[PDB]
Amino acid sequence: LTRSADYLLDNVRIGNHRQRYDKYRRYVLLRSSEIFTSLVAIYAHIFSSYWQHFRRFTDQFQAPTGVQLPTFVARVYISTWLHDLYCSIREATRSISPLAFNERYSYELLPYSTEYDPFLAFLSMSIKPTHIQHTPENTLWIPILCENYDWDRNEANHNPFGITNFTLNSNLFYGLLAILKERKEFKLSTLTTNTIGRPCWLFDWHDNVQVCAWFPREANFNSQDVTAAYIIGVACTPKLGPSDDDAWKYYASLNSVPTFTPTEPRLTNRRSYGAYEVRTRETENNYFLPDSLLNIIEDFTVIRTKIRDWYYHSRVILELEDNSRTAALRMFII
Amino acid sequence: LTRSADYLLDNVRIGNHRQRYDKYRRYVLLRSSEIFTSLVAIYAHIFSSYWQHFRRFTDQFQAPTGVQLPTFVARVYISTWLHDLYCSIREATRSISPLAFNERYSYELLPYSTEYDPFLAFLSMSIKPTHIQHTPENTLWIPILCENYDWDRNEANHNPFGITNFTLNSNLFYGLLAILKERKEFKLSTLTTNTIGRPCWLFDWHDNVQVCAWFPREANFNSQDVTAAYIIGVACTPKLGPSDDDAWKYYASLNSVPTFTPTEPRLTNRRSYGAYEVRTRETENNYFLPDSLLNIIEDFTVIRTKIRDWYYHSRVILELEDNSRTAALRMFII
Amino acid sequence: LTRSADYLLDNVRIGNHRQRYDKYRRYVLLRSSEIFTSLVAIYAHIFSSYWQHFRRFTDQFQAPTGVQLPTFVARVYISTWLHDLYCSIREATRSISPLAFNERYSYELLPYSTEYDPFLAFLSMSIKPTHIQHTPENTLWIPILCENYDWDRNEANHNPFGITNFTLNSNLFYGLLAILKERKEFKLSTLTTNTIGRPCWLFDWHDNVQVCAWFPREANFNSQDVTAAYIIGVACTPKLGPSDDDAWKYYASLNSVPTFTPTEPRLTNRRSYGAYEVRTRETENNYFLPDSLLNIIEDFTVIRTKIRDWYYHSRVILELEDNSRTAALRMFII
Amino acid sequence: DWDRNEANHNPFGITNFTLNSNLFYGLLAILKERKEFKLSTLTTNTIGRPCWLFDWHDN
Amino acid sequence: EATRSISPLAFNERYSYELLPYSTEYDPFLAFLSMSIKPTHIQHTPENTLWIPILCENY
Repeated sequence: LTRSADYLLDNVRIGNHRQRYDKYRRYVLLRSSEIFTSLVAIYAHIFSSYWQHFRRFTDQFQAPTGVQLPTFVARVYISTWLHDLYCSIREATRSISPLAFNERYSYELLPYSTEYDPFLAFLSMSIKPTHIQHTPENTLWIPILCENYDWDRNEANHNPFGITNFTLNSNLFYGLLAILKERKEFKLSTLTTNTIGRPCWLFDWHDNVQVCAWFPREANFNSQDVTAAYIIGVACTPKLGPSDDDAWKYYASLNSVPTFTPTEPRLTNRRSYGAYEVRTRETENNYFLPDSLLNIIEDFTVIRTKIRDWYYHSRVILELEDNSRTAALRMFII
Repeated sequence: LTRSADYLLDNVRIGNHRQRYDKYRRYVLLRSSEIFTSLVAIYAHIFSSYWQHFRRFTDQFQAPTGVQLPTFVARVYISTWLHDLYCSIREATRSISPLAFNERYSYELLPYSTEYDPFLAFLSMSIKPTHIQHTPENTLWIPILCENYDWDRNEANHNPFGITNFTLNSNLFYGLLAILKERKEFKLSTLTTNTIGRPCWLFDWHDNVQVCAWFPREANFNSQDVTAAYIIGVACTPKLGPSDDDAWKYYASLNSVPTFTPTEPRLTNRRSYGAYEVRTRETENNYFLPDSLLNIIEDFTVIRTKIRDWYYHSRVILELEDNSRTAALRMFII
Repeated sequence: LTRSADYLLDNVRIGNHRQRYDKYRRYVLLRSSEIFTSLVAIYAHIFSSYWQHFRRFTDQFQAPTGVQLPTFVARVYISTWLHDLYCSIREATRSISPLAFNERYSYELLPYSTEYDPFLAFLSMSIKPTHIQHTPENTLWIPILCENYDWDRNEANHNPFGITNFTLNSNLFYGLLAILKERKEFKLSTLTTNTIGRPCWLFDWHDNVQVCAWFPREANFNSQDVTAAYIIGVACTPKLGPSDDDAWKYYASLNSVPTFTPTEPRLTNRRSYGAYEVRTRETENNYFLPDSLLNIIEDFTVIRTKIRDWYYHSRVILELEDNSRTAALRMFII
Repeated sequence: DWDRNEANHNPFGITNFTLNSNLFYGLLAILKERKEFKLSTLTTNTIGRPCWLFDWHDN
Repeated sequence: EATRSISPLAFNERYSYELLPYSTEYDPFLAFLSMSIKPTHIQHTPENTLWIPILCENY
């Protein structure tokens, strides 16, 4: 049947057409406030179990209000790492997708370090513009640290993102790096200069520990990424996976039944399925009606439309007509 | 710049798309009445210069009213050749374009001869479904002998086309073939079994000897086809070439100026040109008006639209957007 | 059938006749201001991607208005390239078609630069007296930047063509050329001194993305010209392809039905076809009747004529007489 | 008396002077393809010959 | 002709009018100033300059 397929490919009848190019850019806004908190919390623990090695250097600095010195040192460390992560993503988007550079990462920062611990170096390597394959849309997800930044040059006042306890301190940072360098307990890693990251930061986090992948495991991730997502015990992005929405139910007041994972009945039927599924419910407290529906009630002293957007991986048949069908059949059965 | 082109071809941005397949079928109605007359006239001349060899065999038959015996013999010869040409085209369209077989050539005839003179054999080889390349539409022209046929089995009454002096005669034909076979003056040729013809029959014939090709000479014809069209001193098909139509001019009565090949002025400008051009004029004697225009005159006691159909060889750019432009430029200048 | 062909060719009976010579010169006016804006917009982004090398160089200049500085740099760059493109077309017309040199390109200018980025050095090579083969007219198209050229010697106010934001700045241009030369990310190629261009600037740009080639792909273009047409994301010339239009429809009030892709009922049947077709519809909402129907209705309170210009690739038969037909048949079948 | 529109172009004062690029280039193609007509390229020399300087007298 | 290969802008603004020279031979000194009075280049001054000699403003 390959002769018939070549006939249908020379005359351009069948194909592999797509409306969207291969590494289609998508901005996704990072948390950077939950990540910061959890990273500070998990690094203060590693700092306090080795505090004899940092106690004499950090006696010159003072923690702001009631912060313990390990927590303050971890805050400075993580704030500097985030500062440099901005620059990592900026220099990664300059090369690939130069338009996201121009419209999201035009402002230039200089990085404070080229050397962090192995895990922060891994996260620097991973939170670049990740490439996701075999989903309906071949995509390049680009992390956005903030929609607006509020730059300024004062180092002790710089808070380029909306993080509460973001603290930059050069003396502390470089003394701390020197300590980590000379202590044989602690490892350090040079930040790589790759341009495509890993999907460690892209999983969907639900109410339980129900963290789930909306992309295939083959060609995307390899469970070192699941480990990197595990160490950051919070969601890194909003929920990006598909869902099979039901129809809205209406109630007069707050008299709705509780949500049943025992599967209270959904109005419509099911259309799309996954190997793993999470069922949620979205309540809306103050919804009056569509204003056209209000007009209808007033005229009462019904027609209903809905736009469906089907999305696919490609378009396989481009031009169909019975002459080509008959030819491609004849060249197979005669 | 080939890297940028491969980038624009993997992401399907540029291409070679066409809405019509490669050997697109087109029925064109043959004359078959002018061809018959001119072929009879040019074969009666070759028969009368060798009449000593046909005089004793043809004394048993009688020409109908006032026809000379060479003309009658040529009529029988050409009528049988046309009968067999029907079958040639039918068996050619069976294989390629089996749908034109089903809808134009379903009726089965049996051919009388597999052997004609070299020129009628050449014409049998040439008036099959010709393939024309490098015109805007890659086409397969299929000759139609008649729109309706009026079959019947009586051999002496069979006139499967609308030809006046179409005469079938088996005894005459086979004696004549035997004579042509044993006379060393006359050659005979076995009809080939090809399926694609030659464009000998497809040229456009104008008022003068202005016979002109609406297709390139390279890959189409080679001046043996011009010779075969020359020997048939009439048009084989209607005029199939393109023309740059002007706007209509209006006159009250027949007071129009004569047509000037000295180029009386045309209303609109020119859009399309050829290396050869023939200018004609189309008079229409009884044209009242569009009925909407008559309604407008009555309402008088203006808006004008026109559908333009642009036709091309292919579609070269399929999906354009500035991200791909910038990428394909960056990968050439950086 | 070659002896008869040779005999008909020794006499001027048949041949390959055309009314236009081989590279028939046709002037075609470039857009020159849509191209300008498209190129400025595509190059401002490239410059902004590496703006850390132009932010100090451009501190000496001031942008005319709210136009950003990368757009200013790109505008000066593209204006200089257009200025030099005039000169490159001028030197190409000197070796090919000296008549175009005498009528359209007599004014002498030396180019600002002989080095440009690989893309503008590619369009410099392409936008030239290009040659199109295997279309009805064998044409050499000559690009025209402007009809009247409005020259000037003071290069601050110099705007030869009628481009809006055209700006010549030798200080800016030569500083920018030094920057592009010393930088390792920017590459510069010298302009090639060829005479014949490429069809990268002649495709027809239609409604949505429908860019379509009105000429064969064989011997004309090779998908690198489609890439150059792609990076210039606009039309370079007006519509030059064939069109099969029908009669005019008339309307009293603006009740004109919108041009439906459902294929609004065309009046006349189609004559010429292509592999790819685009259907449009032009309007004239105040058209006055052509002074003849006005006469007719005035003496009321019609004869129609039309000039057709049938264009062809060649004329194949030059002189048709019965004696040569019979001689060509006789040397074939005897 | 120069001119750029080569239809009305008559630089010198010749009476029946006519420039036609269509005619000229078609005729050049004819003379080139025909085997009886020969065409030579113009030589780029500087000094000419006296073929145009003799004195033409009565008979 | 020197401004044509170096700084075509000086050719466009100041040296567009075409003249052919009377001579290509002069005594060794005027053939030296011919070689010298040209678009000269000066280095290691605050401005790296190409000076273009102008015989007259309006010609």
